[PDB]
Amino acid sequence: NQTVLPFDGLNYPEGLAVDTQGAVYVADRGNNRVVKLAAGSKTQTVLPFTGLNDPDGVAVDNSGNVYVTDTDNNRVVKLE
Amino acid sequence: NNQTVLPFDGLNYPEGLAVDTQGAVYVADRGNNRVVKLAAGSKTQTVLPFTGLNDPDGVAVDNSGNVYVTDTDNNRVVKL
Amino acid sequence: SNNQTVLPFDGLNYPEGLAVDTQGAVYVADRGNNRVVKLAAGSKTQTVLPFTGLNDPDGVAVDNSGNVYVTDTDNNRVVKLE
Repeated sequence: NQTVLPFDGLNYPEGLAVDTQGAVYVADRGNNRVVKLAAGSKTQTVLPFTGLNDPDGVAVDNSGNVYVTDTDNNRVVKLE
Repeated sequence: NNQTVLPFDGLNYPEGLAVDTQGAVYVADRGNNRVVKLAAGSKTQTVLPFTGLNDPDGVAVDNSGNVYVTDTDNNRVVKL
Repeated sequence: SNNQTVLPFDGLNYPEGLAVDTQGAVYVADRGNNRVVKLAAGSKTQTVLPFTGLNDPDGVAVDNSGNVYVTDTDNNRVVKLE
């Protein structure tokens, strides 16, 4: 059963992660942002990272912290 | 600290990968527009029955075994 | 709290994939340096994992047993450590 998740206006999405609650996180590379879609939701949320330049990878730990590879700034950023 | 090459076949620019709770490894074989899976101990990958992928980049797997992929060039996230 | 912090990795060069394990250690596919680097939570120490012969690795994953997996993209292969 293939389903398309109701994200909005993605622009070359690259990294993705899924947490224990079924929320899906996407490094929306072409929009320099990380978006999150809760399970069952139709409205995605742009997370409050700042200063990203072509973010590639996203990861989420067991306590809900979100990590992104900010590729063109050669750094890894954590949002708590 | 022993390195092993896993017995995937015919990969073309493999990009994202994920590993589930049972040790199965999922790979976004971007250059072949497919997602392949090698169960722990298996010798032959399976090709997951996604449709219409184009330069898929990221893969993730949730606790219930659902597989999520960033279909980059189609600006969408697909769930199996 | 939405506080943003830059993790104290050293010398990354176009980092791509990342993973976090159950202890909070962060693993990065440091693509431009053909290496995978690990930073334990709160540490000032990064560890270069003993993968060999990588070429532009892009993806990294870590399983519950601590085994580490990397897509060695330009070598068209997936390698496992442990």
